[PDB]
Amino acid sequence: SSFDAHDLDLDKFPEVVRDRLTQFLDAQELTIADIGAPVTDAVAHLRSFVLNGGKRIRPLYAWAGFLAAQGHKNSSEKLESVLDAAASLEFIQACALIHDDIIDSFGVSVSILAGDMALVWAEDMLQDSGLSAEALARTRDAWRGMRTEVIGGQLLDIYLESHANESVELADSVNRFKTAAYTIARPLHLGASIAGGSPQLIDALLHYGHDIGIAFQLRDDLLGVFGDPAITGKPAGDDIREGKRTVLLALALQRADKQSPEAATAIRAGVGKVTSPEDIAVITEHIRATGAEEEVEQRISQLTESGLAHLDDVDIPDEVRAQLRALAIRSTE
Amino acid sequence: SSFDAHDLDLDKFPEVVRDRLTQFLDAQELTIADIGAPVTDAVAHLRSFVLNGGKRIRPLYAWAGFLAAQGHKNSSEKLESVLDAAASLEFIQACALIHDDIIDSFGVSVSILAGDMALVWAEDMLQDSGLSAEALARTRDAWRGMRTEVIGGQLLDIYLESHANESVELADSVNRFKTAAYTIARPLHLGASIAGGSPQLIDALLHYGHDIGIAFQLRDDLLGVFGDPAITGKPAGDDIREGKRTVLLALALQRADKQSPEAATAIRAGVGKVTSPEDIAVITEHIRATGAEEEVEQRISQLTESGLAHLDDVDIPDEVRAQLRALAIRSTE
Repeated sequence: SSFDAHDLDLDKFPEVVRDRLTQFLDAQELTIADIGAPVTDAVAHLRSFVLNGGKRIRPLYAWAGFLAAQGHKNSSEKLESVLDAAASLEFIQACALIHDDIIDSFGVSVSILAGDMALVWAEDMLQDSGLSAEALARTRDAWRGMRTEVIGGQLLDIYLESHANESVELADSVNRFKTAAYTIARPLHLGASIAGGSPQLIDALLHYGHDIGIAFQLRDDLLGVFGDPAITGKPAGDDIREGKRTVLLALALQRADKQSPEAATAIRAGVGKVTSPEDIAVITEHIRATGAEEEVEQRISQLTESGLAHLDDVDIPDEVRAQLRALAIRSTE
Repeated sequence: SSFDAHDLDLDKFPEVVRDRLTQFLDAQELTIADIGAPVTDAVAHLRSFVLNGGKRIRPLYAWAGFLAAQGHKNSSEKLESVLDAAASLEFIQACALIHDDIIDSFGVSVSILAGDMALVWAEDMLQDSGLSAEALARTRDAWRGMRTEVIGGQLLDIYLESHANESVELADSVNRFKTAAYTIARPLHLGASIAGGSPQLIDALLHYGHDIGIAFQLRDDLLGVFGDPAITGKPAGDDIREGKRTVLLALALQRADKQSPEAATAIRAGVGKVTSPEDIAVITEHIRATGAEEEVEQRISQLTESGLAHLDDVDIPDEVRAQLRALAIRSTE
């Protein structure tokens, strides 16, 4: 744990997060073993899942929020406690991915309960972090907001998929709550609250997180259709096969209805129903021909520009600002 | 909220719990509405589920633990905060029932996320209760223990059902963690910790909760086979139809293997696989003929006696002791 406590290192931070998560998971072993070997076996699977992949973007943003607020001075909280608070976000994400996997498709029984274990341990990892009572109290707004917002965002998303709903507005809401609040804005808010950040600083970070978080989901939607598996780690056009209700898809249908009824029909008939690479590609080319991809790219550009501008609105240490800009640019390109 | 703050009223307490839960649910409406109408619709369903049934046994035990420790004196915590801490247990239980319903059998998607919302709101209702920092800190052991124990207990139970496992010992473990820790011992512990209860008092309550909690599950197992639907609110022998891996069933198979291979075979072939009342009844009579029901009844008697005896081991206000005895007797008969 000898890293620079005043500077933001994007590339090495995930290593620190994995260390904190390792320590926490190790500490649960005896209690789990007192219950029984099959529970040890289930938690081993959760442990592998939590430790063995993830970009750690959410703890990274919490850490950046702490550094942005903590300025050139010393917060009185223990460094280890701050890092554990940041890292606890990985357990929320583990639950989200495990539960979303069941939703987008017993191992189902073990998965539901493993996800629930991850969610209770996210809370424990925060409450047992060693943050002071005062710091814990300051976490409430961001932590209460984040967890209601992400689950509320997922509920809205489930509805769109189940009702094959084509509202651009509703897809926007999903992006605001399921992604932007959850992934960027509230982690920044959490880290800044731990550091005792001012309302002005928190406001600037929350605006950045709102704009960059939406742009990040839009980029992710474009990659889920047009990106190479080498970049996405899923088969090409997975989002077509899965029937995701994206802003890209809503805009493609809006436009195709005006340009080619045959094309609009083929997209409607195909999304979330086709399987073969060939069928996926044909729907994808119909989407591209609508012009919707460029409209999404324009939104990403606009949001990236406005999110970055929000950082100039308050004083943030130079190095932290630089890294928040770099993180945004990597996230959205 | 004008009830007696020093006495335990078993019959009226659930009304108070419903009031606290109502207030909490009302307070989430605006935030949920800012996300979207379908999220309001999902939470409406969760609201009905939480408000419109439940015995409230867990908040009742938390309250009894508080009263047992608080003695003839005044805790400095606000009454409303204590009651909200007690009531937050209903959200844990809501998640447990919603998730267990999916496990024992999209509406599946909405159910998973509704359960997750209940679990995050259990935590919020506790952390936002207005308990002092000191009281919150005291809650950690009981609250950390309870949530890991109940999920760990459920994981072990899933394993027994999936592996059609017949260990009496493993069924015992499930009862200790999924029921006794979760339903009685840890709620008592939580309430006592809020009141600043001594280690001696907490020890007596935890022993009571361990013994009475196991006896309660054993009684529930007998009712799930031999009880009238008027008492259980499920069809007769539901536990046979569902294939529950009970201590009753493990002991019935242990014995039948020695008494009637034909009978042991019929029980093995039938549990969790038969459907008709007639088929259920035939398996049930095979179970009764083994003598296992009397062996379970003896265990209930023994545990009820030892759990009650634990209350005489420390000083508890007379009225609280009386009601803890009555609660145990109702729970286990």
